[PDB]
Amino acid sequence: AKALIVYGSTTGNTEYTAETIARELADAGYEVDSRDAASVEAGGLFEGFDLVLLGCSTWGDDSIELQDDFIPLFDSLEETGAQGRKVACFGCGDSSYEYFCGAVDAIEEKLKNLGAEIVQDGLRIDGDPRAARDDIVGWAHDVRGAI
Ligand SMILES: Cc1cc2nc3c(=O)[nH]c(=O)nc-3n(C[C@H](O)[C@H](O)[C@H](O)COP(=O)(O)O)c2cc1C
Repeated sequence: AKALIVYGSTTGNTEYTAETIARELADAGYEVDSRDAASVEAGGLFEGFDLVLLGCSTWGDDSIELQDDFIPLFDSLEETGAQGRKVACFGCGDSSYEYFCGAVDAIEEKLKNLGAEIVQDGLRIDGDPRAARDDIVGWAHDVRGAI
């Protein structure tokens, strides 16, 4: 299986998150292509991949904004090829906020309307992903046992 991981990380939390998952997938024998949203190019980005993992942090106070590097991809997700594609989402936030990880909820909803298959509900990290380390290892394990 070949997987694409694309992440949008401001203070590298979600970045750290993306690495933990990749290691997980690689150890399992997956081929893993990992890309920072900052440089990705949206059209057919998902083509030739058996699994597409998408990560993004939640920002904003009383509004939900998506991590900055991510926006442009988010805007161009219909150019992707997400139709019939096997996807899962992840991201870091803080529960103290009104829309916890609301950026996760978004990417999900969008994926869903484009026609992707949502293999697993989103990993929503509250806090330092470094302290949720095990939760991550496990979600990755659960995503794989769902393809
Ligand atoms: C000013 C700003 C506003 C934030 N807004 C949101 C919020 O609306 N929802 C949420 O769950 N997290 C909120 N968070 C927290 C970030 O998502 C969080 O600090 C996260 O770990 C950043 O991850 P990243 O480094 O990958 O970009 C906010 C953090 C700050 C500093």
